[PDB]
Amino acid sequence: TFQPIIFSTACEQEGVANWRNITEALLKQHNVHAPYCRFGKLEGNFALNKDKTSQEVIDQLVQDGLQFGESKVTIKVSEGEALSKFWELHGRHYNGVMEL
Repeated sequence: TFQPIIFSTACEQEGVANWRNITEALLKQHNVHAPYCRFGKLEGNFALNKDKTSQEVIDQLVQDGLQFGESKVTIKVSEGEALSKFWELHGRHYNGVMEL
């Protein structure tokens, strides 16, 4: 029943990042723990806990994004209407990852 704050990511090049790498990168670089992470071909998403999400982290995430060598991955904050849309469209994906 948990609905964490959702963030979206996009890469400049394919193969620069993966769901595993992003989770490790996100943790180390921002010192935050993600309950959910999924990556597609060139883009992906991740979540953070409301208790483990701060404004300072959110500003940091968008501004600095995630660094993968010489490639940079941008981060976008999904909230409100965007968050509701994510749950509807990606609800099955979210559940599947959380179950694993």
